[PDB]
Amino acid sequence: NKKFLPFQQFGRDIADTTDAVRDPQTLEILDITPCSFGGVSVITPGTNTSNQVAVLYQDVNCTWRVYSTGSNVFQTRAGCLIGAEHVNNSYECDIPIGAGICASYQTQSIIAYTMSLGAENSVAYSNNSIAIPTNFTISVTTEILPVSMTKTSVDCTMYICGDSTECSNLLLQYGSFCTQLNRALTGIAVEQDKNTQEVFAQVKQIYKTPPIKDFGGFNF
Amino acid sequence: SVAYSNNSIAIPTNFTISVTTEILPVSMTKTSVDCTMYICGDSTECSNLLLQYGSFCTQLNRALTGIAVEQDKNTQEVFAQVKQIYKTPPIKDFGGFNFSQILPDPSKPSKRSPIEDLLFNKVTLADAGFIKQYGDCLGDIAARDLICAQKFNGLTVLPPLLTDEMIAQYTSALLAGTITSGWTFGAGPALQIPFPMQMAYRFNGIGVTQNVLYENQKLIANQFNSAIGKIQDSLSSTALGKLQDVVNQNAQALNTLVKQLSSNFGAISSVLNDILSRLDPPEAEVQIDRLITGRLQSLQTYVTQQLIRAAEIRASANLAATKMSECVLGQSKRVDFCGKGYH
Amino acid sequence: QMAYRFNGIGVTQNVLYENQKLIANQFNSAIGKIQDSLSSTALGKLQDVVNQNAQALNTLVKQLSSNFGAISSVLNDILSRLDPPEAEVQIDRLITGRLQSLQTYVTQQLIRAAEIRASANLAATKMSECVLGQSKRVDFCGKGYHLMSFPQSAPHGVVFLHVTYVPAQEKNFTTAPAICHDGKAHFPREGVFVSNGTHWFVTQRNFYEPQIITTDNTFVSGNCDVVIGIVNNTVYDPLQPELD
Ligand SMILES: *[C@@H]1O[C@H](CO)[C@@H](O[C@@H]2O[C@H](CO)[C@@H](O)[C@H](O)[C@H]2NC(C)=O)[C@H](O)[C@H]1NC(C)=O
Ligand SMILES: *[C@@H]1O[C@H](CO)[C@@H](O[C@@H]2O[C@H](CO)[C@@H](O)[C@H](O)[C@H]2NC(C)=O)[C@H](O)[C@H]1NC(C)=O
Ligand SMILES: *[C@@H]1O[C@H](CO)[C@@H](O[C@@H]2O[C@H](CO)[C@@H](O)[C@H](O)[C@H]2NC(C)=O)[C@H](O)[C@H]1NC(C)=O
Ligand SMILES: *[C@@H]1O[C@H](CO)[C@@H](O[C@@H]2O[C@H](CO)[C@@H](O)[C@H](O)[C@H]2NC(C)=O)[C@H](O)[C@H]1NC(C)=O
Ligand SMILES: *[C@@H]1O[C@H](CO)[C@@H](O[C@@H]2O[C@H](CO)[C@@H](O)[C@H](O)[C@H]2NC(C)=O)[C@H](O)[C@H]1NC(C)=O
Ligand SMILES: *[C@@H]1O[C@H](CO)[C@@H](O[C@@H]2O[C@H](CO)[C@@H](O)[C@H](O)[C@H]2NC(C)=O)[C@H](O)[C@H]1NC(C)=O
Ligand SMILES: *[C@@H]1O[C@H](CO)[C@@H](O[C@@H]2O[C@H](CO)[C@@H](O)[C@H](O)[C@H]2NC(C)=O)[C@H](O)[C@H]1NC(C)=O
Ligand SMILES: *[C@@H]1O[C@H](CO)[C@@H](O[C@@H]2O[C@H](CO)[C@@H](O)[C@H](O)[C@H]2NC(C)=O)[C@H](O)[C@H]1NC(C)=O
Ligand SMILES: *[C@@H]1O[C@H](CO)[C@@H](O)[C@H](O)[C@H]1NC(C)=O
Ligand SMILES: *[C@@H]1O[C@H](CO)[C@@H](O)[C@H](O)[C@H]1NC(C)=O
Ligand SMILES: *[C@@H]1O[C@H](CO)[C@@H](O)[C@H](O)[C@H]1NC(C)=O
Ligand SMILES: *[C@@H]1O[C@H](CO)[C@@H](O)[C@H](O)[C@H]1NC(C)=O
Repeated sequence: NKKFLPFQQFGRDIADTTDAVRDPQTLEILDITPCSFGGVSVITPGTNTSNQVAVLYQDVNCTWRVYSTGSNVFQTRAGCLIGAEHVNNSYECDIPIGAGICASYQTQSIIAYTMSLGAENSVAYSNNSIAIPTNFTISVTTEILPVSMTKTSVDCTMYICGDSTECSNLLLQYGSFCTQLNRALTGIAVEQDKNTQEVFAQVKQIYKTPPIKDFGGFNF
Repeated sequence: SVAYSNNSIAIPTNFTISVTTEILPVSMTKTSVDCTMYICGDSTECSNLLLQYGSFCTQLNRALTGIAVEQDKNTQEVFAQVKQIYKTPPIKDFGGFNFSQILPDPSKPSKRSPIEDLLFNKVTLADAGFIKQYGDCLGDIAARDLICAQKFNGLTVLPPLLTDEMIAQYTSALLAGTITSGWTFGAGPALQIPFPMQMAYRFNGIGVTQNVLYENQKLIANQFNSAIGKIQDSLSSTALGKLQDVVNQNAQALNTLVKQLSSNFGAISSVLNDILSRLDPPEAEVQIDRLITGRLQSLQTYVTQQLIRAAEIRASANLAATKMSECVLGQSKRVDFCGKGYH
Repeated sequence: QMAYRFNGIGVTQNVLYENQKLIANQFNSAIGKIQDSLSSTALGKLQDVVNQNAQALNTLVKQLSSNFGAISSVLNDILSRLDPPEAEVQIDRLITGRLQSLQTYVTQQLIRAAEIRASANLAATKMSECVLGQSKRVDFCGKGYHLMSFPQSAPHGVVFLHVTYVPAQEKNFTTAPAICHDGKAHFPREGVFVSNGTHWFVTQRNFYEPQIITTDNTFVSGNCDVVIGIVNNTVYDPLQPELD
């Protein structure tokens, strides 16, 4: 529907790509739209257990631009999932498809379902009722936190030029860059030691446990 | 000026129950980029010449996938503290306290509270859904709808794993647990307790005796209801800038990437079709390489800024999760951590 | 020390001084269970650091096969069959490409180092608040009421064994906010009013330990006309038997 002026032949968008073109014989305006469109994802349960896959087409509304149609076509808010069977149950998420849908390798085939948030529960609120425990449990849980990473150093001359003397001579125009890289790496390297010292060196007195292991029944 | 003296004190005779809002971003949009379609498009010669930067493109996609998984991890950490979906009883007798503005409304297609709906209607996203068909924008609609313009260049937005309905269910479960059991559901088996008694306990947490509430229950309930209504009105009147900024920055970055395709980068033209037509392969390779280098550097810049923004959002989400665990699942003694005053 | 930490979470020390054997057995069993839960299955958060660093170095090595727009990716093949004046262009292309690769690696390392520094600061705060003391922050040193923590050394990280208090075996009781005896409203000092159906008692919140309502257990404020859910009971004064 664009109306070109008589002196114009091509049309360009904000990316400078050609969008509208006038046919030089019929003098009608035509639009150019790319042929490729839409995202594609593959869901695999691991190649060491099965070869079967399911493909999720994120720009298709199945109610097509698909590689193959097969069977078990299921529509989700994240796209059209082909190669997986829909179930009405609800389990914990195993492979995240998206938009509340997850996938798993159950009974073999690939199945898709709506993830369950957890067991439904209700607390009996009353105006004059309270719940007070009569017993207790002492539980121990693990919490793992990284503290440091590997310290690395880089030599530009050896990485870029190797033993090439001509390249090494040509590299003298970029020495500030290597100074900067080595400075950053040295900062990282000293920061890791600072991290370890901060986390573990809170106390500077090495207390020792005595041979009297009588802790009242607690065994450490 | 404080009239200081060594034998004078000021002790209050009254109090105010105030409600304040605090906004914290938790996540950002998950994006992915197709190197071939962005740098080259449908150009076979450019696609063949791009095979010298495969490790770079794999690195970009790895970083973007890491960010995408990280966003889901942040949302799960913030909202999935409890794995039991508590429901509020039909007995709405909370001793005079009214939670109708923070409890779900069954008259809506979703199960959102009034205030939640008011918040949802005050933040404008860029993708009304995540299914934009090829036939939906075919023709002059392209290069006019920014989402279609981005998609034609390989810039895709991936949907969140947890939908808004599930997030609302999580929030409703948290609210029901708090108003039905106090802070006991965050440490073990949930134990029921009346809400007056819970508020008396939480008064005891700030150094004021429980008989004050047990004697001023009606006044405190009226003040709480009025404060909730005032919060609703102040939200309706005025903003969610911290949440709008995330979507604005993501959209601006994607549109900047789209617009950056008009740069020559030192070539004779910025369009591969004009380079390929009227130039023969060996001398069009120079221009194609220049364009490839420029566009790959642009993608690197976008990925780096996305990583920095993702780190900032991770900090915000960690703070939000800590604040949830310490103010919603319990009572905080930290000054100015869960509002101004005694929490 | 265990009795003190019990007092820190709102449970009196006599509970532990009476159940010491049970608590000791439970703690030993919990340590044995974490032994097995670690032996059988993972330390992914710590393996990820070494995996990412190794992958970054490996991909830096692998990116030496990129032409970067040159006719070959090996400086020896460029320098042989090309004289300096026209080999300088290819060498410059390769230098620019490899410099960009190094800069990208440095940027990713800086971002990862910032993330690891945040983790290390969190670990330092966690140690200072859970190992060197007892934290009242909810869900900071584990799920439940925090008792203590034990740090363990791990490759490129720290591992905490959080000892927590998790209540169990709850029971139903009837409650009331106040008891008024002689026209005066009595409220509990450090407990809650409960009833097994016929008699009224005051007990601590985290453990069922009923006691008789006396003048030491409660305090007086007002009459029987202000509070809403008041119920009637006798409050035993431990002075009449002492004068009788
Ligand atoms: C795929 O397309 C169908 C229609 O072709 C969509 O179904 C419609 O959804 C709207 C949303 O409000 C309803 O008002 C219509 O009544 C629906 N029509 C039918 C026939 O069901 C469907 O929503 C699309 N898929 C997605 C993920 O949006
Ligand atoms: C305290 O007693 C109440 C009943 O007076 C319990 O609440 C009921 O629990 C049953 C469990 O089978 C449910 O079927 C009812 O729907 C609940 N509602 C009622 C009638 O209150 C409550 O569970 C008891 N407390 C505890 C901790 O179990
Ligand atoms: C509190 O729980 C503990 C264990 O969780 C109970 O101890 C058990 O009691 C049974 C009953 O005789 C014994 O058979 C077990 O051997 C005990 N376990 C241990 C580890 O000693 C305890 O009885 C419970 N207390 C109450 C009041 O119910
Ligand atoms: C403290 O308890 C630990 C529990 O692990 C004891 O260590 C071993 O426990 C197993 C299980 O009962 C026994 O079969 C082993 O024989 C124990 N080790 C040894 C060397 O005997 C540990 O022995 C206990 N310490 C004390 C002083 O009783
Ligand atoms: C809690 O507040 C809501 C309003 O925020 C109350 O709902 C209104 O109640 C009034 C008085 O009966 C009616 O005139 C309105 O039609 C109700 N609708 C609205 C505006 O929500 C609700 O009644 C309050 N809770 C209780 C227990 O009274
Ligand atoms: C403490 O403050 C509250 C509110 O700030 C006072 O309650 C108000 O009292 C006036 C006059 O009696 C009423 O018009 C208002 O409606 C009341 N407010 C509410 C929310 O109901 C209360 O009187 C003050 N008490 C003292 C001792 O000063
Ligand atoms: C509730 O607890 C009271 C505790 O006083 C029980 O009353 C006593 O019960 C014992 C035996 O159960 C008797 O020997 C006492 O004479 C009773 N009175 C007193 C003052 O101790 C009462 O039986 C309990 N009720 C229920 C239903 O368990
Ligand atoms: C709780 O006890 C009080 C006093 O023991 C009761 O107060 C009575 O109130 C009525 C009418 O208000 C008077 O006619 C009586 O004379 C009062 N009692 C006394 C001893 O003076 C109150 O009714 C009791 N509450 C319940 C629920 O039984
Ligand atoms: C995966 O397959 C490999 C080789 O087939 C095998 O060695 C490995 O044990 C498998 N993994 C599992 C979890 O079975
Ligand atoms: C699932 O439940 C729906 C309810 O509408 C029903 O139509 C359908 O037959 C059931 N089976 C599956 C797995 O879809
Ligand atoms: C529960 O309801 C009863 C009667 O409706 C009332 O007397 C009592 O005060 C209510 N409970 C609370 C905590 O207000
Ligand atoms: C230490 O020994 C005494 C008696 O010898 C005992 O009563 C006490 O419980 C022991 N200490 C501990 C911690 O068990």
